[PDB]
Amino acid sequence: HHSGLVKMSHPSGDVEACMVQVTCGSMTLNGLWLDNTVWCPRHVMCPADQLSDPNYDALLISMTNHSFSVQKHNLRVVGHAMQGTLLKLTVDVANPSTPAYTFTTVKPGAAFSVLACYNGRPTGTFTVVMRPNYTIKGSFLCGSCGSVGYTKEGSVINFCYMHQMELANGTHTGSAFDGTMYGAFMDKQVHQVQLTDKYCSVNVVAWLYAAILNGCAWFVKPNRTSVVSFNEWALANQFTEFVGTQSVDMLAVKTGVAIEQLLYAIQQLYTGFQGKQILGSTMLEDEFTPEDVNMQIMGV
Amino acid sequence: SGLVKMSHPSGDVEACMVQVTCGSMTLNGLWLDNTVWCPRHVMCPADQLSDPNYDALLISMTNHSFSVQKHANLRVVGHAMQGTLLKLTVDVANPSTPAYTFTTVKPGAAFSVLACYNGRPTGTFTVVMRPNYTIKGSFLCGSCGSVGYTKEGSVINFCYMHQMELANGTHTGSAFDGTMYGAFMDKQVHQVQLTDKYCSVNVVAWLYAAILNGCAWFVKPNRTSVVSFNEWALANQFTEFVGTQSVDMLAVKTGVAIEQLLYAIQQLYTGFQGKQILGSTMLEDEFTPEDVNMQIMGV
Ligand SMILES: *[C@H](O)[C@H](C[C@@H]1CCNC1=O)NC(=O)[C@H](CC(C)C)NC(=O)OCC1CCC(F)(F)CC1
Ligand SMILES: *[C@H](O)[C@H](C[C@@H]1CCNC1=O)NC(=O)[C@H](CC(C)C)NC(=O)OCC1CCC(F)(F)CC1
Repeated sequence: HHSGLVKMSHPSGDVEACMVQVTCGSMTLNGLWLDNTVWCPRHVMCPADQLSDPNYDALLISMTNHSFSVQKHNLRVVGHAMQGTLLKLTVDVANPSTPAYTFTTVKPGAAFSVLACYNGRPTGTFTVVMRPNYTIKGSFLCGSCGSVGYTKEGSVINFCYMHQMELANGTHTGSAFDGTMYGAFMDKQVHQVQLTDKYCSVNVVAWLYAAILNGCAWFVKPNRTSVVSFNEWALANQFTEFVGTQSVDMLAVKTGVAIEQLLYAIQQLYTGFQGKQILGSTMLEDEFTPEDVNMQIMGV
Repeated sequence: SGLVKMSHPSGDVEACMVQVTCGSMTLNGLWLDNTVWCPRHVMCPADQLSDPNYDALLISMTNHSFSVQKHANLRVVGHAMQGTLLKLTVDVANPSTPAYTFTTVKPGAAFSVLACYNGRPTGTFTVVMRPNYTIKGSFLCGSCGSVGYTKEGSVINFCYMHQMELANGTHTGSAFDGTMYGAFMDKQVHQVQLTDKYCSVNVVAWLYAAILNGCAWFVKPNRTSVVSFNEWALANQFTEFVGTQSVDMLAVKTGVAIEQLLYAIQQLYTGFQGKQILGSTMLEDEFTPEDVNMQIMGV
């Protein structure tokens, strides 16, 4: 029985209609056009010269509205401001296809969709999980900066990521729309070290519930570890603190298996499945959220 | 690794999705110009679903028997049946119709799916048409009429319309010429599904991806020719390998010949013996040569 658990993205049409190309002097990258505002990474101001230590405050003061051109794929720039690692440009036409939206900062273990773009043209979409060291996997080439990540609630888009960087191990990071870089990385072309990754406990738990729902509950036992005992165990064993949610509780009702029983299962499975499989895997999986499992397996 | 399950942006296709209702049944349709395509079992009452007479159902229908709703409503002015699909004609041409073709895909080909419910796009993912003509993905009740598609240039190729779930939880559907992949039938009955196989050309692509990422411990000078590997594939659950320009480009860039990777595959099939390739301990066959070119090179 194939599970039905797949990496699934939100439809990107609403976001595709907001993607533009932003150019400053020699550099070009993507931006997000919402109403009369265009968002993009501030390193579009940096010339290839000074990328290893740009003075962004200095670059900004050196700019005029005429320093920027936004091309859609006719937008005069009439304002420019900097917000953390982002530019907040103002243009004289409101995007007619602006969706309803909010901004959020995702937390580790949450998933979102990314629309990868090059020169203002959407080219691909995929789903990522914000890792406990605040990097993401995904696929991003040169020219992808300014690609955006988002979730959907209703037909409301929650914008949460704007792409900035590749890290040393090949993972990626970017800004939230308040200007802050996920993981405190600097938007400078300087070697930087990401922290060690961990297993997202709550996603692992959702995945075992997915397993149970699929008729694989061989790992379930009456044994229970409390959330508190687990969370102390987790410090020493490369797991995140478990945090319960309504979404997880609904999987426990549906299956009749308590979160504490799966916390115990994780302590045992973490040393290996000992020859057994779960959902065709020999390792614990943590890139499926409880929402994914409710939505994809129970249509909730 | 840099190699991920990546779908085509779905906006061009969202604009074409509608809901089609016929009596009790409701599902999704595809609205292109003055035509709305949908699975013909929208005509079947729940009761008669195990062996419908689609020919008799269609003659009993009038144009008012189909209701079509966008998320406006669209007046049906013609109805016809093409294999397992209905071809409805509506009096409004979809003003956001993309340039499109209807090409049937072959095993090993990957395409994007836009999963919809009651005419509303709700998710997108990428699947591989397996050698037994099934796909995986995620399809719940209400998902029939969801479409699979690729985009080459400005042109969308529509290649799949969702019809059913098999007993093992895989899925299958129609091409837009009205044929069902794998000649499954659009009847609610247990059906014999052929045995799966590894898609050899996709395994080669993935090995090239490994090479491109600095993981080449498995490459030897030894070679196995295409014809020899294909005789072996018959006995070991692999598809015939057929090269393409896209694979040739991976060979050019890495300097590793196809034939070296076919030898490697014959040896890696018995076990990696404690090694990993791109984080994996089994052969991966769900990424195409085109995927590897695009995601690791930009072609
Ligand atoms: C913008 O399009 C581009 C996207 C990356 C290119 C390859 N993959 C990408 O995601 N962003 C950059 O090139 C940044 C620009 C700086 C001003 C932030 N730099 C960068 O991505 O590479 C330098 C890395 C090297 C690895 C590291 F971990 F050490 C950190 C710096
Ligand atoms: C249309 O929305 C629906 C989609 C499936 C519902 C569950 N997952 C799906 O992808 N398709 C159907 O309901 C078909 C209708 C027929 C007229 C084709 N039937 C179906 O998919 O389920 C019945 C299967 C169950 C397993 C089996 F081996 F017995 C074969 C029949």
